[PDB]
Amino acid sequence: GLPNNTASWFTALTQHGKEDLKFPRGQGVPINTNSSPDDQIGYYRRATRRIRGGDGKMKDLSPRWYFYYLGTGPEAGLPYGANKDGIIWVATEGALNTPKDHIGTRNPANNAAIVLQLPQGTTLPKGFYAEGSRGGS
Repeated sequence: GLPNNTASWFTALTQHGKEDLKFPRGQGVPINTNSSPDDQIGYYRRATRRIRGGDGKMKDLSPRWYFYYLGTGPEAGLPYGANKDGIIWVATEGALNTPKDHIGTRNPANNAAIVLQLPQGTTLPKGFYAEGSRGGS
């Protein structure tokens, strides 16, 4: 029912290889300081939009991998474990497998995305990077 104004609390990921992005159990989810450990769960979904180009004509921006808590975003209503092509299952140690509707997403007009930074020991997949951030370790 909500409007078409839902953004990812954190930055997105850009693909630069054949890999389709994949993380092991207990990894993948960025560090959230303004949130709980049981809420450190969700899934990644690719998004495609067209932004105004420099020459004036709108240009279709490349696809990016966005993350959002469970029960939120476009791919909302899918319980942990539910298979689905194009979607990745992420979860951190202690993260609870439940919908975080109470939290929801973060509107871009109201606020911006936070620099995505994985926890110590965790590393992004070969051929991928983080938007906004500078790197890792």
